[PDB]
Amino acid sequence: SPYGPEARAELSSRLTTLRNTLAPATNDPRYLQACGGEKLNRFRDIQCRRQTAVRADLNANYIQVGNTRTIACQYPLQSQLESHFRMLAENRTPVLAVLASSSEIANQRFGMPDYFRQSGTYGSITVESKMTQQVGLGDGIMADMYTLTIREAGQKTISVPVVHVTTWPDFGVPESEVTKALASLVDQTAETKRNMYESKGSSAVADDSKLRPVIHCRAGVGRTAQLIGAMCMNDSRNSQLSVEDMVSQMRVQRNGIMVQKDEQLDVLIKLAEGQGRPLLNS
Ligand code: VO4
Repeated sequence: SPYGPEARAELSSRLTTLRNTLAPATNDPRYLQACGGEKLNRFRDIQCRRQTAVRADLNANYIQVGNTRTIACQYPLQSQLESHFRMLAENRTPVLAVLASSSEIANQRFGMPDYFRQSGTYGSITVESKMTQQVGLGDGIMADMYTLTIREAGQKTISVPVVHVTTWPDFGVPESEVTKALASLVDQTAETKRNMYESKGSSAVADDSKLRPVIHCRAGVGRTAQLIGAMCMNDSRNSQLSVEDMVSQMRVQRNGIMVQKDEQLDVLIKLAEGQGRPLLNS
């Protein structure tokens, strides 16, 4: 009943209305607009809510789901890499979770620069990538981890832990289990790094706009929203937050596409069912 087909149909009805109406119109004042013709959105229809935008030249949003604070973004365009690295450093990013598969990144047709597995120079910023551990998430899925060290003359040097999920599981219980293991790994990695900053007395600890996990896949709305939803269910502070709440919050704070596919919503429903967490608001 509470997780039966009637409730799931009602959830989908509410979310569909929200999506359709959050759809961007041309020059929509709700969404960040490209500057003077320079491409901003990787996908024309997948835009960036202006009032929560992190930087004026990235497709990237501050998201707070219940009490859980993150950044969700698209895979940066080649032209955006310097700005993307500056975002990562200024945020004191405690974990960067890349959910785009290795095969996608490799496909040059997709224009996804291999920016966290190779060292490089991007304008004024230099980046060193060192591969660290490899963590199995179940069902043959592997998380390759890295430390990204971001240097820029005059700026504090910042190292960012990276969790890269190299392939994605098949729908069903395997994907719900991998998602749970991924959220645990991303949360754990962020807590370890945030603790380091706290032990140093970093002022970043007092700034709720900083120390946010950064999550992206290709467009930052599918696997990215699924992971964010899974992470907010791991947060002890989010008791009674409904699936309707968390998806509505991701959509108002990034775009109407957050949780793009029925199968991604079904993962969230299954995780919520496992907790006795409500699907709908009463
Ligand atoms: O690269 V994603 O917004 O399709 O899961």
